[PDB]
Formats: sequence, structure tokens, C-alpha cells
Amino acid sequence: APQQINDIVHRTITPLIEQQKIPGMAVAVIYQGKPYYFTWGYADIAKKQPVTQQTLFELGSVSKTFTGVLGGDAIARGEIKLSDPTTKYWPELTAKQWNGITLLHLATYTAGGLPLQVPDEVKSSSDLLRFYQNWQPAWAPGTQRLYANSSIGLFGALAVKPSGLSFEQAMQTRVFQPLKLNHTWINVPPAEEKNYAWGYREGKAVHVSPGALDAEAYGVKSTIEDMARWVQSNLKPLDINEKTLQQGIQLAQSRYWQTGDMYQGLGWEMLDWPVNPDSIINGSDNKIALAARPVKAITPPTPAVRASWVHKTGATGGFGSYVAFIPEKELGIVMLANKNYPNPARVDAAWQILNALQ
Ligand SMILES: *[B]([O])([O])C1=[C]N(C2=[C][C]=[C]C(Cl)=[C]2)N=[C]1
Ligand SMILES: OB(O)c1cnn(-c2cccc(Cl)c2)c1
Repeated sequence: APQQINDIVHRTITPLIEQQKIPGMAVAVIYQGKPYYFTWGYADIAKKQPVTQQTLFELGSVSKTFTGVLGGDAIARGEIKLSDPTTKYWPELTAKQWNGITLLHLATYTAGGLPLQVPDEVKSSSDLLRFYQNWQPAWAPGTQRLYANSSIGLFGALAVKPSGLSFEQAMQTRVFQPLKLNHTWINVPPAEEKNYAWGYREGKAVHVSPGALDAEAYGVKSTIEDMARWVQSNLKPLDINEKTLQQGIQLAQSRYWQTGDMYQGLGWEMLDWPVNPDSIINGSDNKIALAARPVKAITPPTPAVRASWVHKTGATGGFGSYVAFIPEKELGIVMLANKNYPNPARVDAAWQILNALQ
């Protein structure tokens, strides 16, 4: 644990915890490929349980990066094609607005205005079919980006259909297991509940509730160790022995669309490195991140660029996560907290850390 890393991590994170009133936090820095871990505070305030390297946190939409890689793996397996019509995997989706909407559009939030959330009222699967059949696009496919659970969540559910596996089984067998992510879960087993931190929202202990497409869009929980290993795998996909998974990772980092200075991957989002920090910091604010923006198609997509800042923010009601890494520098960071605090503070802290080490 080189002093440089200790100092820049503590110097940045300590004031962040104080300003944001974060109950508990874990951080991993991957430096020259090796991880270094840091923890603070409480996984469970009431029971006085500290955050440790084994504490599980809700990753919220960092889960989209696993969905994107799992889709990538299914493409590499020849099970699906991003050019396939959505209706190929969901024949019951007969309404005319779906003509021309492909798995690519679903995966990348470009279908034409699918909403951020699946409505709470959608409880059953027939409820889900009804919702997509009745949905009216505001825009032609592949013209505008609108960040959306109903978009990538459906991509993840359709991507695994040819396998015949449930989404959770596919994720476990094809992604978590090969990568030795043995403490990463879509559903936290009872044996691991001791380690599951509470999230804190207005002072109240909370965990994410069940919802439609939850597993696919925001439902993964993980430890700081497994998340460092996730970053290592995404930094260096060529060390992964399972061919389709290596390829899936690279596909998730390809650049499909551009809006402003960001590129949309599958789950991952990327900018050219060196980045302008105001651009990623201000860009992470939900006033920008969640807004409808015109996109330019990248035809064909650019393969994973090593000189990139590759990142994803994640939140649930009680948790705030961030992952960012730079392949060409063998450098990355994971920040997991059990309070959903503002995105720009996450990115500001991550850039201050990675910049000092780069
Ligand atoms: B993502 O973190 O940007 C994201 C997560 N969610 C979410 C979290 C909990 C419940 C529900 Cl319904 C949605 N939306 C966006
Ligand atoms: O030659 B290109 O740069 C190229 C070839 N294939 N792709 C690509 C990228 C991402 C996803 C898919 Cl299905 C194909 C880019």
C-alpha cells in the first residue's frame, strides 16, 4: 500500500465522507493492475457493524455494466445480434412502433424515448407486455438518447432468451463464476445477509424493493473485492480465458453513439483520455445524465479504445456507487457508499485520485 496511494485516497475521501454525511464507504484503487482497499464507517449503524472488504453494497445502475457484458457475451456466442429486431426475441410485441427498433437501440437507450422507469404498477409479465405494446415513441429509432431502465432492462431480458437460462442463471454461470466474483449477487443469499449493508435514505435504513426488470437494470449487490476484480477484468479482457466473455467485455466498451464528448457502450460510458474533468464531473449530474439528447451514430462502432475514461455511476434509494478506469494506464477506482449522494461529488473525488496517480 504505497504511501502515495494511501495519501491521495485518504485526503480525498475523508472530506467527502464528512461533507456528504456518508455512513459507510469502501474504495478500491487498481494501480498497475493490483488492488488496494480502503474502508470507513458503518454498514449497519444500529448494530454497529463496520464496513469491511466483505460488505455487500447495492450497486444500483453499475449493474448495467454487467448486463452489457452479459449481452456482449451472448453476441460473441452467436445467440443474438445487436442488429436483430426486438420482435425476433419477443414475437408478441406486434405493435407497429416496434418496426425498426433493434437490440442495439434497447441496449444503448436509443429506441426513441423509452422511459427512465418501468411504472410501479407493472407487477406481472402480462403487465410488462401491455406496457411495451402501448408505449409511444417520441422519436425515430437511433436519433436520440434517453437513459432508461425500461430500455437496457429489456435488452438484458431478451439477450438471454436463446440460452434458455433465466437472467440470474445466465449472469451467474457466464459472468460471475468465470470471473471468480463469488460474493456478487442478484439475490443476496441468507448465508451472506450478515454482510449486506443497510442503505440510508433520510436517516432511515433501507434496501432496494422488488420491481420489474430490477435484476437487469439495477439489481446487483457486490463487495469491494469483487468490484476491484470486475474493474481488473474490464481493464484487461485479454487475460480472461473464456473466449466469448473476453469478447463480450470488448463489445461492451465499443463506441456505438456519441453525444457531446461522451460515447455510449453497452452499460459502460466512455470519454477520450485525457478527459476534461469539468466535462465528466458536470456531465454526471442527473440534470445532464438523464436528459434527452440527440446522438450521432458511429458507423460502424469503434472498437474498445484503450485511451479512455470508462465509467458508470449507480444509485438506489440508499446507496451510491461509482466505477471508473483507464485501460491504457492500468488504473481504476471503485467507490461504494451506503448513501445516495450527488454524482458530481463521486466523479470529482475519482478524478482527483486517478489524476494524482496517472
Ligand atoms: B441507476 O442507478 O441510474 C438507476 C437505478 N434506478 C432504480 C433504483 C431503485 C428502484 C428503481 Cl424503480 C429504479 N433507476 C435508475
Ligand atoms: O470494423 B469495425 O470497427 C467493427 C466491426 N464490428 N463492430 C462492432 C462493434 C460493436 C458491436 C458489434 Cl455487434 C460490432 C465494429
